[PDB]
Amino acid sequence: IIGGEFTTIENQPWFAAIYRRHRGGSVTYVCGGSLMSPCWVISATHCFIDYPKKEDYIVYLGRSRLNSNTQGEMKFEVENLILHKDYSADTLAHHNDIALLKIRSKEGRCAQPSRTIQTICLPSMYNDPQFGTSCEITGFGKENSTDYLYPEQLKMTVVKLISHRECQQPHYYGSEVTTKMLCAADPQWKTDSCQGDSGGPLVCSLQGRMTLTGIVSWGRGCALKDKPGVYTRVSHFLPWIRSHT
Ligand SMILES: CC[C@H]1CNCc2ccc(NC(=O)c3ccc4cc(C(=N)N)ccc4c3)cc21
Repeated sequence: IIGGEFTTIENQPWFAAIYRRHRGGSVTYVCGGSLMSPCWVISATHCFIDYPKKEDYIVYLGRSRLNSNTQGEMKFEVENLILHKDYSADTLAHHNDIALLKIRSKEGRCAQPSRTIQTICLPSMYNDPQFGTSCEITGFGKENSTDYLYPEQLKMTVVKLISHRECQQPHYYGSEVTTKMLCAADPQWKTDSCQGDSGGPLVCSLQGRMTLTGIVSWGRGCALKDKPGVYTRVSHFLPWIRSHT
């Protein structure tokens, strides 16, 4: 997250920190995720397509810092990694960038809700928020494009949804952004999500209910002028989410 403010997991109870074990034992942060139900986390397929082995992944909930055990957290492994079978990736845009991870603790249990571990509701058929609505994002991604390290503390920011016809204009993304995607950004272009935040939640207050409207997918640079962040439109994939869970 570029700009924005630091925060703690108690503010983002459904955020999931997804790590991966390397050869030798070293472990590095990969992508973010959102808790759908006690046993399920939804993220982005491009975060796993290169190393499709469910065994190498570690998932944390109620964890507020990159390298510190936060009072109340729960460590998990992945019982099942399901990737969207029709996924692909062009020069900038990503398609059907959605994934499901069925989690399980060493004792064989799913997540146990607490003050710092909660689920977020999915959207309903054809009912997305109008353009211009403010929504928030959270992640452990770069604070600046030039950094090579990720911020030690969790961060979040607020951006505004952008209409599809506006996101398809020449100086934006043209025909590269389809109807299955949503754009969002900062009007002054000072804050935005960035590499390291992929797979994370785009939550919107819709009709009085916090709703997982998007999943961080792609974008040209970070916080660049006329270059919004692009997110997977969850509402479109409801049938897929239902059938695979
Ligand atoms: C080596 C990394 C790699 C693995 N193979 C597929 C793949 C594929 C992709 C990404 N994602 C990004 O690197 C990335 C970069 C910039 C971003 C900018 C925004 C934004 N402007 N809000 C949103 C998401 C981003 C993701 C990473 C990787």
